[PDB]
Amino acid sequence: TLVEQILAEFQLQEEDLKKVMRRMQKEMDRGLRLETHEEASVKMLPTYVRSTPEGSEVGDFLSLDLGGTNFRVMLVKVGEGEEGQWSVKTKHQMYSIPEDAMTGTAEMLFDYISECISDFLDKHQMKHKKLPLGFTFSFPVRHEDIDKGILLNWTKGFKASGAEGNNVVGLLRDAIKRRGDFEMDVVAMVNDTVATMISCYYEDHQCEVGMIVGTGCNACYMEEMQNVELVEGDEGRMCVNTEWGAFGDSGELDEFLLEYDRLVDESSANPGQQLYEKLIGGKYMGELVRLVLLRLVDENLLFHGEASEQLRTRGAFETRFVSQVESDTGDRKQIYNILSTLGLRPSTTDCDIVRRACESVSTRAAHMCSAGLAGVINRMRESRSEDVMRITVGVDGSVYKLHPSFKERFHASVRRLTPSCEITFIESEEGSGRGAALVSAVACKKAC
Ligand SMILES: Cc1csc(Nc2ncccc2OCc2ccccc2)n1
Ligand SMILES: OC[C@H]1O[C@H](O)[C@H](O)[C@@H](O)[C@@H]1O
Repeated sequence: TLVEQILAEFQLQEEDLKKVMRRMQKEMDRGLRLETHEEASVKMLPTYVRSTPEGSEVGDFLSLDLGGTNFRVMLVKVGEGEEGQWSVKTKHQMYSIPEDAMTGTAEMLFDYISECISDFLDKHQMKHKKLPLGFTFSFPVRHEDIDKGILLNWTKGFKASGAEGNNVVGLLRDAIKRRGDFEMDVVAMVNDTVATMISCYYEDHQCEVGMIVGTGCNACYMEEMQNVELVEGDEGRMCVNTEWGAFGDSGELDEFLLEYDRLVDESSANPGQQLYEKLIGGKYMGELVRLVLLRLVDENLLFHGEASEQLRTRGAFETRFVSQVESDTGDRKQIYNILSTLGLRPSTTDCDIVRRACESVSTRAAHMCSAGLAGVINRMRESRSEDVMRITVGVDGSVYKLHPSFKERFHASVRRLTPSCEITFIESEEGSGRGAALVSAVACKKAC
């Protein structure tokens, strides 16, 4: 119980989740009104992807995806069926992000990006062509239009100087020119939440919410145009990027933050920001575990009180270990190897404690996240003359997909919070690429 006392600190009662759900809703409304949208912590950014688009433009599209740990380029083909349009990656390539590209300037960053875009073009002989280009850019962006928007501020640990405040699309072009090598008509720029949602629409027309639970955590949904005061118009709906990871940046989660959350924040690339996200995102889950474990050793309750050289370095405990650890079948071999690589020699109980620590952190994350999704869905519910509102959520992200239990804990908790709601979850198969192309294919029947 001495360990169960420390770990019990991560528990959240149904009432605590509802409070969180109700609070996220209050912030979503604030970010949407002209009078508070400026100091609102949940930005609720208009994305410009609209309810009923004019018509697609079949053909091959080039799609970029920047925001993960691996910048990606891919060719996707858009066609047309009864449903709507279809899409499919046909060629793809991943490129590791250098240290010199992350510390320098956005200039150098997009230059490196420019290269990868060309290297991809060589290998697949197509540099001579100029196709529409969809840009899935995973950061908060204030759009002026589907193909224009400024970077409000990096998240998840990106530093590139002189990037904030400027046009992302522009900078992308300002680099394609410093090449001449090729030409690309950068038609659309979208958030990964949105791309994921869009990619599932053609499969399920009821899909009006996109959610990402990976290195970061965020969501997007279809809002009634008249509620999007920041954008002229009251007819139809517009997708809105909630950027809910910034939830709590105004002190809305202070009564729930633990000493570990404070430490993780104090040592992050963006102290004081993306707090809600730092409770769920895989960029932090492992680190949350490392801090929990370390406390356990300093209270002489784990590893005899001796922490490895690696167990004491930041980021040493990767989020993928949390997953693996929670997959151990009971024979502890998985848990033992993980810790062994970390320079520890755990006992049977040491392994069961580490196991319990992970379940506590990932379970908190699954529940906290469930509060946000419920917040989004209940808000949408408050605009629908139906008994049972059926809605589909397009989802993507390592944590949500690869963590052995997150998915179930999360679903159960979301359903408890959403009465009269029939939620359906679909996982996106290549949601970014296919998502950008599908959007670009609609903005293209306007710019081409
Ligand atoms: C301005 C703009 C660019 S792309 C788009 N709309 C759509 N693009 C792709 C697929 C579907 C689109 O709208 C239909 C829709 C989307 C989400 C939820 C319901 C319907 N609008
Ligand atoms: O990639 C998942 C999410 O990570 C962070 O929250 C980014 O700010 C957000 O834009 C993105 O959608």
